[PDB]
Amino acid sequence: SGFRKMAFPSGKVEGCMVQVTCGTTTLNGLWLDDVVYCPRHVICTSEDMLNPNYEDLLIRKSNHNFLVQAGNVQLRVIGHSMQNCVLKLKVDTANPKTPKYKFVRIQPGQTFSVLACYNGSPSGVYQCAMRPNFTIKGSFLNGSCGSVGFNIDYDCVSFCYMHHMELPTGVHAGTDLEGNFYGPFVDRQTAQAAGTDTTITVNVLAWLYAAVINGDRWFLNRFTTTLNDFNLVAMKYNYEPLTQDHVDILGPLSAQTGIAVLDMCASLKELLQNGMNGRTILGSALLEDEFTPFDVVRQCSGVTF
Amino acid sequence: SGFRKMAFPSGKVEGCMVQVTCGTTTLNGLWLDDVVYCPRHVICTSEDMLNPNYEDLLIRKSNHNFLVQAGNVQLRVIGHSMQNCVLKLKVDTANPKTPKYKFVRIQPGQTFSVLACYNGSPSGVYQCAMRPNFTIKGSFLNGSCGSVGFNIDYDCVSFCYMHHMELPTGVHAGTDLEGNFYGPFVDRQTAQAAGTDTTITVNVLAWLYAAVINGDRWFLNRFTTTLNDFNLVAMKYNYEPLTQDHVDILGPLSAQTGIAVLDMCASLKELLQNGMNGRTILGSALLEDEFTPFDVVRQC
Ligand SMILES: CS(=O)(=O)c1ccc2cncc(NC(=O)[C@@H]3CCOc4ccc(Cl)cc43)c2c1
Ligand SMILES: CS(=O)(=O)c1ccc2cncc(NC(=O)[C@@H]3CCOc4ccc(Cl)cc43)c2c1
Repeated sequence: SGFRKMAFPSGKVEGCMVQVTCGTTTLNGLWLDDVVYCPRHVICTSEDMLNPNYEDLLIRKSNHNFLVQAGNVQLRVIGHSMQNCVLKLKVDTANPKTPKYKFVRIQPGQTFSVLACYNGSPSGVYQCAMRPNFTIKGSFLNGSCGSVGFNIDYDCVSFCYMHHMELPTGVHAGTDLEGNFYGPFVDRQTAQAAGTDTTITVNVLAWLYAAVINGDRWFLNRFTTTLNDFNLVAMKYNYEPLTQDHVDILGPLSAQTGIAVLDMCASLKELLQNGMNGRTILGSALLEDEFTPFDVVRQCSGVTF
Repeated sequence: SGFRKMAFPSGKVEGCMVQVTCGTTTLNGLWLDDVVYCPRHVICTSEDMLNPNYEDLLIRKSNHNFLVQAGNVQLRVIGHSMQNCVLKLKVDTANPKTPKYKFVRIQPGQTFSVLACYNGSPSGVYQCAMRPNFTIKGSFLNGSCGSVGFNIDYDCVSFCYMHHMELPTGVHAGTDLEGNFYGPFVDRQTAQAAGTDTTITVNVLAWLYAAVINGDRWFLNRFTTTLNDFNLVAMKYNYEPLTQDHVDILGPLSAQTGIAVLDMCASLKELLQNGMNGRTILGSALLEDEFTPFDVVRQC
């Protein structure tokens, strides 16, 4: 029993974290095989961040300008190239701790674990979701750039995020491992704001199923709804539309609990229109949307890595 | 900016997780140097649930009865001894991935990371607090016994918890790494119940300081309170008494935010009386008590 926000074990990723120093900037790098991946803004000064020409700044750099440190061992940079907003530093040594990995770009609503690092050293692991406005509500201080987001599927690490910046509201913006930003963000010091966020509906439903599996049933009702009528209510309350794909994905949880997805949607509709009335669900007075249906099945069944 | 429930990176502990099988029972072991630590109840049969005599059950065991598996490699048990509720299996190989470590017994209110494991394999990491009633609100299924709780403040792993059992309310009880249970619990299936839980007051205050550091101030007020008046109010909402030790511990956060502890206590009294009125604090509609003052300073 119990339901916690749970991250993947971070060991496979900890063995890849390195410190990248370029001039006065120090941030984190991801060392996989003989390449160190890090945010391209490591080559910027304070003025170079205001209006940057990264091709021009990079051409002026030499391999010895990049100081890569893996623990207390300095790695030798033998090449450098840029792929979108990520800098790739070719090193003379393949990381012996390189796990089986893939670079995957995730969709909003998908969750992943973040290994927050400072000076190439892991300091914390937490779970979060890619918000529908493409920001993440992370926990990052100065020096955390280059920290990565990942999932594990069997023994393969899927790297899905690299930290680049903090927006004025305190939320975070970053890229996939190919350097493509999630959201309409740019890696420069300019006016940028996160769009109005919405609730990840399929994830709330998954968390309501996790609550039922854990013995919390007060919110269940005799009613059902059409998918279209539910989406009218969801639009009203700044909730993401629920698709037939989401209904299908929730199938196993629906079969296990005996509560059809549209039956759980009618419970969610009542919670949205009436609130919790002083009650909690899984120790929360708000509807939680950072657990996907796969996370709920993984935690309530005990899948290992 | 931002404030998340954050666990320590689990890599140093993952390299210590092994599977321990004894008869029909399989659970997790912690492999440090040449010793595998695990709950002694791994030696219990179906008839030794209510009143096991662990000394008697253990004397009947031989080293080859314990099957220890580290990955796809079977370790050879060359000795076995019991220390309180923990079984120590001497193995013929020192774990090459043994980190720098310590065994520390924690106090209620203290937080730690849990590396939940099944069959010696890590499946997830989450952050817990030792509740004032000495239980933990974990997420554990059957097979999670032997999963450990730890802190990794700089380089060294401090092991503070080993999972042993789930109480009827779905909360969890376990021991420190010396086999001493936290709470009045025993490793028997005899009727046991967690006492009435209370809120870790010093941790709620620490989290209110974290919210102020992060820009939230709506809950602040112009009032202060005596420590005694705060305790008289707080105990009516099942909050733990706030001691002078707790007031002192909150000193640095008080200095950093400019809000005296007793001033923040008056905000907490007001929140308890009024609720949040549709507002949130750090993305939460409830007062969070699983962040210590040390966690808040660490994360901010
Ligand atoms: C308040 S601070 O010390 O600037 C700070 C605090 C927490 C922080 C948490 N994650 C990242 C930070 N860095 C940034 O966002 C850099 C600082 C300058 O502004 C930009 C603008 C664009 C880009 Cl691509 C990067 C940055 C953080 C920076
Ligand atoms: C209901 S279950 O499948 O037995 C179960 C479910 C979740 C569980 C989550 N953590 C631990 C479990 N194990 C226990 O509590 C064992 C079996 C039951 O009785 C005792 C009594 C004393 C001790 Cl020291 C251990 C146990 C769990 C056991």
